[PDB]
Amino acid sequence: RSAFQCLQKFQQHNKALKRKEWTEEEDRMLTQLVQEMRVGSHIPYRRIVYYMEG
DNA sequence: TGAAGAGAAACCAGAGTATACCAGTTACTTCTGTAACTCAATTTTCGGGTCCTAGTACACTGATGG
Repeated sequence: RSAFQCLQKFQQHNKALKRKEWTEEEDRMLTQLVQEMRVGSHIPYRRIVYYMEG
């Protein structure tokens, strides 16, 4: 196998990749981010994520 | 009085003979390039579109299950 394939399978079957549980600090971060990058009813979550960690 | 040849009327292949193609070459032309202006016809080439089928991202929906 390649190192890339092994890492790829590990990630695609990892469980600590995402955080899977919300914290109040993370909620404040999400709210501050959404209020900054809304343009209306348009909330680009793919642009928002890249400031949310995990 | 037959014998060993003498003569005679048939076939039969073959060697010149007769064709039968089949190349073997001498002049005698055109056709190049360059130049030029002309104009139209035609081609090439060339950057960009154009349409189309097939995925792709992405926010949301709609359950779903523990």
